[PDB]
Amino acid sequence: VKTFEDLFAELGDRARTRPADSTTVAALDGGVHALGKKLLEEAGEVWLAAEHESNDALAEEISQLLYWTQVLMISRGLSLDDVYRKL
Amino acid sequence: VKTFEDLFAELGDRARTRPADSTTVAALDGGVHALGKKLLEEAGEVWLAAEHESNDALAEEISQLLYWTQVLMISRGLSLDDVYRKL
Repeated sequence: VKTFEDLFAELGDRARTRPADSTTVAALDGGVHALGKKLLEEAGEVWLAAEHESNDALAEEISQLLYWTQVLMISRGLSLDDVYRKL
Repeated sequence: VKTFEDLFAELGDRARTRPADSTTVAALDGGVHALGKKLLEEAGEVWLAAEHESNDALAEEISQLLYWTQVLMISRGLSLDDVYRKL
């Protein structure tokens, strides 16, 4: 993945076409409450790695946080531009 | 801002030139413990907005979470590639 926007396109595609094999689809189907839960937990994990783990370890956790953030966006029907206009 | 990548370049520029007027610069200087705390707190505010606020308010909180995520990246010396390669 080369951009934040490439990831979003890919996740949106999963949301649309609903591949049976997709953990993304399951997560969307699990609903917003569970998505917020996951996002928060991952924030904690990012903090843990920020203080105690290697760059590689932190990059991994940050990548997961970004993932859940975009899944959350999709579940509430937010576009990239909806967020991008606020940055 | 036309990207996550635009913002990251902007924040890197602030880290490089250290403009006196920037709250970003103060955040960088305070170190990683305060940054993780801010990130976790924002993750909470994202969850609050996901369950109980309008798309516009949610987009706002998400913009802030992404800001704090990038500031953390810059603090620890992670590149976009470092994160994206794990996506």
